[PDB]
Amino acid sequence: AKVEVGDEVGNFKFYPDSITVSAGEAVEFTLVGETPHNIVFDIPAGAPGTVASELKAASMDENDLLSEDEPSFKAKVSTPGTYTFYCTPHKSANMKGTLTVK
Ligand SMILES: [Cu+]
Repeated sequence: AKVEVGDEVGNFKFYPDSITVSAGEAVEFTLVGETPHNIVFDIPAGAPGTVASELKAASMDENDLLSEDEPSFKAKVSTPGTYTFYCTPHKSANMKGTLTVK
């Protein structure tokens, strides 16, 4: 799957903000526009350790941004379920999305 992170106009949005993948299918998040963004998965209170580890590995560090230099990031989630992700700098600006893994 592919997700666009941001746009050329400066909106704090993922495009699309909902995607469905098959287990093992990578999601490639690629920056669009000049505004830096990142992507980090929410880890539910509740999630088993294996799922928490998957989600951490599928997340950028909060000290990391996509740029024209490093334009993309690839996330792989094996556990079927629905997951929410967000952008660290624009988290409060409601820059978020969902991933369903079949
Ligand atoms: Cu952002």
